[PDB]
Amino acid sequence: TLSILVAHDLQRVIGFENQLPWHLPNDLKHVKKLSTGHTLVMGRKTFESIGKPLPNRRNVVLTSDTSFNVEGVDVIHSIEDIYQLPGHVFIFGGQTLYEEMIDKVDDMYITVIEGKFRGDTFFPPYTFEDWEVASSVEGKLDEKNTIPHTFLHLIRK
Ligand SMILES: NC(=O)c1ccc[n+]([C@@H]2O[C@H](COP(=O)([O-])OP(=O)(O)OC[C@H]3O[C@@H](n4cnc5c(N)ncnc54)[C@H](OP(=O)(O)O)[C@@H]3O)[C@@H](O)[C@H]2O)c1
Ligand SMILES: COc1cc(Cc2cnc(N)nc2N)cc(OC)c1OC
Repeated sequence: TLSILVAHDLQRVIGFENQLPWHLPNDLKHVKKLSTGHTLVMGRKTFESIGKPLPNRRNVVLTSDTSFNVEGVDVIHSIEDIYQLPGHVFIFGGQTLYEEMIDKVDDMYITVIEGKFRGDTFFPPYTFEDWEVASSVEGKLDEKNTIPHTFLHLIRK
């Protein structure tokens, strides 16, 4: 099982200046719940942004840099390496990885952030022509979590 795991806004912004544009504790809990006990594949910049590997799952960083050898992180050097990892693999970002993988994955877990953020990094356009909504769940709003948001599980048709 290969899946995309992404949050993006109404214009498919995912990133600004190597961080998430929004503060949304609930999306990160969503991420924790989905990926715990499984495998994340991410690009180097995304990892640097996050600093350390997420506890309680396999962290895999795709990078060209032969000197990368960080404790708790496995490194891969080619996309083709992804297909050799066992178990449930989530493509974790960023833009380059989504572009390379979106035609390849079984499904996508997308948080739609119902807002318009200033961004420098984007999720690629897709159609629901190609993707079936297996589920759509409204995020609940509170004072911790103030941006409307929807969790989609999409499966390739
Ligand atoms: N909203 C979300 O769900 C979400 C999730 C993740 C990240 N983000 C955001 O996305 C942005 C970062 O994305 P980004 O696209 O700029 O960078 P990125 O995907 O985090 O990392 C790009 C780097 O990954 C490595 N890489 C990618 N494809 C490769 C390949 N085929 N072979 C070898 N190495 C490869 C390269 O590392 P080297 O240059 O070291 O070789 C490349 O420079 C940030 O703003 C971040 O906050 C958002
Ligand atoms: C869990 O913390 C982070 C997670 C992510 C990636 C990410 C965040 N949300 C969703 N829905 N999918 C993703 N792939 C990206 C981050 O920074 C760029 C994080 O730290 C702030």
